[PDB]
Amino acid sequence: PLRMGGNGQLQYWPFSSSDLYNWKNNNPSFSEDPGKLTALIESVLTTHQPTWDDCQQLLGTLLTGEEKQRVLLEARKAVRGNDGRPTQLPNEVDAAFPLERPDWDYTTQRGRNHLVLYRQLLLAGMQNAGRSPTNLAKVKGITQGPNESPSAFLERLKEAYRRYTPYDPEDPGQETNVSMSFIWQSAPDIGRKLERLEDLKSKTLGDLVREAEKIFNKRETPEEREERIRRETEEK
Amino acid sequence: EAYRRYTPYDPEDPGQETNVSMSFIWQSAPDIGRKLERLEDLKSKTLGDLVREAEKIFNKRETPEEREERIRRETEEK
Amino acid sequence: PLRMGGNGQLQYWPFSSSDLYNWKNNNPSFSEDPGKLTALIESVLTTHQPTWDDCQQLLGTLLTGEEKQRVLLEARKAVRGNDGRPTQLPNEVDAAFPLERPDWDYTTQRGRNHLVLYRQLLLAGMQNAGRSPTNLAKVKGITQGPNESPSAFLERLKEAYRRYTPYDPEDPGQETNVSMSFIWQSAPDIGRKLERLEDLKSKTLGDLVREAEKIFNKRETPEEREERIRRETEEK
Amino acid sequence: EAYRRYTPYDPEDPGQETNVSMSFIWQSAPDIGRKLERLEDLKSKTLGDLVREAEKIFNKRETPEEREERIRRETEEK
Amino acid sequence: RGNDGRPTQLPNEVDAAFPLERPDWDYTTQRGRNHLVLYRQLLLAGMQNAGRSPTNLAKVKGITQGPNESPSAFLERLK
Repeated sequence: PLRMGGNGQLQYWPFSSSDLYNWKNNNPSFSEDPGKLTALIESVLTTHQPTWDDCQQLLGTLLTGEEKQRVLLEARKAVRGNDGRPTQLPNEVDAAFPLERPDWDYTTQRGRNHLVLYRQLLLAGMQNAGRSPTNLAKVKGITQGPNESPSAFLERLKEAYRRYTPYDPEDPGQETNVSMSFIWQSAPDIGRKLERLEDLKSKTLGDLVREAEKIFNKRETPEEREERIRRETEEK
Repeated sequence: EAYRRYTPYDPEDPGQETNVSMSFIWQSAPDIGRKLERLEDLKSKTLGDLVREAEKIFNKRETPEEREERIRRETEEK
Repeated sequence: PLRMGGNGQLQYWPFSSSDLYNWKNNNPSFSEDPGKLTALIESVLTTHQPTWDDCQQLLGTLLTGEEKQRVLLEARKAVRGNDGRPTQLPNEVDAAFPLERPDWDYTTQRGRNHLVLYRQLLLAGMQNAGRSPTNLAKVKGITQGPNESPSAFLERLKEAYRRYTPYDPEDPGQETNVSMSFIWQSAPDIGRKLERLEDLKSKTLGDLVREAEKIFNKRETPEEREERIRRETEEK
Repeated sequence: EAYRRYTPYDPEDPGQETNVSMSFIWQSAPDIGRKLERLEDLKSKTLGDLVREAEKIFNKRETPEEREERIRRETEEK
Repeated sequence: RGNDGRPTQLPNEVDAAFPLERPDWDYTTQRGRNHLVLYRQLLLAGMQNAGRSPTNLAKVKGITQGPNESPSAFLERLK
């Protein structure tokens, strides 16, 4: 880690192994749920200002050999030339994201800039490495749970679009597509009512969530239902 | 036809293409849908592309006669 | 450990025993899997900038008596004379990798250079000691498991090359060699398809892994298979 | 050779190519013939093309040893 | 190749270098000899390029030393 010392100069100290192992032990593996470790590492990359060696310890400790490899190749694939476009030119790729220890000196603006870029690319690598290619079945498999709010369900549905399709669920051109999955895969009472909405074509995704909440928010409390039953007085 | 009759969305609109495409993939016959889902650069496939890819699988129907012949020539007993 | 202080001067502090014991407890023994501790120590040698005494604590804590001995003799065998060749001259060996506390002063360029070299040789020692006499049968014995991903299998295969051969599986000159083992020892369905690839000679190790993943990723779910069987409707 | 010996047609004549091609497809081994028949743009295939396509199938012979190994690893009992 | 060292599909050039019908090349003349040299060179090139034998790694893995087979004989079959 690096921090600005009291004398206006960067100061280095190695990661405590307790931090590294705590981060590992309090999160799922990268493969299980890439978002967890990616968010943790994104944070640490900022607060701990790791050097290249520090990043090797992070990756080496939190990822398996196969995960780290995926991340490193993904990071190198994220390198851009001075024209802002991808580049596979060995010298450019190596200069941005070196696989072997670089001579970056954190006391120099040159060293610092490389470190900044390295960390940015590392993050990109992790973000991209966490992609279950395309698998539409995963999107169709997101079904609202019986206690799950419509907004929570929609967020899980969008997460599946992100992970398992090439479509961005936040794109304006995807709205009807996400809307149809939302209606079809909502809890059955909700989906049947959303399907019956007047001027359904006119409903935004936000509108549909609000309409589903009205039904959900009409959950008819268990206690209430039980009370009704008791006061049923209809015998057989 | 179902989009036309039972939704306000025109399935021929350019803005509906991904929507119709997703229904097409999801509701195709299971062998076809599983293969369309696995297409490389799926995001880049038009509705016309998806139909052509599905036809390749369908057109690989593996004739009933052919299948039966294979079974006969199976020679694997139990 | 040493770090550059806020005053531009190296600053020393002893290892926290919690770090040493955490490193030990979160890894296999050196004998079980030398790569684990070797990678951890390689990292620490950089981030913690250990002195000679610090290195003795590292080794003393993470390795058994027999492992440490192997490593130390391997490190001394890695010493090079000024002509870049191996040397068994006692004075040269002792000067580079002393078995007893040296008078190295980290506040001097002389002391620092010796420390750098010492750490480099220590790493070399570990890398070579983790070199279980050459045993090609161990490499041929790495076979992809029925649930094992191609990338996970390749990492195990590379680990066997490292431990049981003198060949570095990451060398460009070893690529076809590792590729052939990868094809031959992949799961049978995968190996048969990789063998049939068009322009096979042109496939990199990375290409082969991606092609194997396409087959693996076509795993044909157990549920799916069962469903197919049920819908079989072919009786006897 | 059979065309030469037992017909008046020269199998190397450009005007005989489709004729020889059809015999080649029809009289190839059954697995090969069925696949050649299914080739896309079959009309466009020369005799040389057809031979190369048949070689791809033949060259996919699925070694006896390989087949046996598969069977052994079958683990499906009856 | 044409005189500019590049490929050519010009019938007259192709025919002149590698004729499909008997040419009038006279081996007692430097002209005839040079054409013969070129013809042979092109014939070799043709064979080299027509080659391109389909790959099949299973065939290489299938070469196993026989119980009576000497190591050098086995190595030659493997090669």
